[PDB]
Amino acid sequence: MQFKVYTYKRESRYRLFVDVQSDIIDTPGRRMVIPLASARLLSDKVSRELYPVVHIGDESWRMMTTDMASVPVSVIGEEVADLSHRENDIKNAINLMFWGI
Amino acid sequence: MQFKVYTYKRESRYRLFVDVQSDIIDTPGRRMVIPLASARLLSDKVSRELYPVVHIGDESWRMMTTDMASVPVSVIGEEVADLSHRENDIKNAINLMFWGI
Ligand SMILES: [Cl-]
Ligand SMILES: [Cl-]
Repeated sequence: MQFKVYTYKRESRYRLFVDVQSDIIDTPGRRMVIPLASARLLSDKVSRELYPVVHIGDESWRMMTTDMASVPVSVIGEEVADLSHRENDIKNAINLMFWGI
Repeated sequence: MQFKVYTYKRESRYRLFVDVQSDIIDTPGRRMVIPLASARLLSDKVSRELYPVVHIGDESWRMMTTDMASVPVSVIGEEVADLSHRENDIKNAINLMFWGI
């Protein structure tokens, strides 16, 4: 579901991802998602407009916008959070990646 | 480069992809792309709004919008076409996938 955050059932580069696909767009067995990376070890000079910082499980995470990809429903694990309150920033980041200024 | 079509240097599910990332968005060593599938064998009931049909090399191809993913510059092969003339349809398909109606 759009803006919901899930874990991967299979080993991957990242441990969490946010579903960003519209709920009215039907793609049987798959969903478009954006992985979340731990913000701790990462650099602060990285654009927050393109890579928003979110807070889940008492920690900060970076939305890896440019790592967007589709995942089969078979790898979608537990739902751990809901990022619908950051819709504005998520929307801005995605549009920026494709259409720029 | 945005809207340019390239071949994959490495074996993949598809043989062509269109770069859809903004030219002003810098992501060292990577680009966001959408694969193109041969339209011949495929079904005609599939939405053209979400999966535009393009013409390259005297054949028809379907833009696999929901198969969007980033690819490292190391796998980008020969540039074979330019789809900038279909910018409107490509833009509409991408926006539809994320924001729906
Ligand atoms: Cl947050
Ligand atoms: Cl065309």
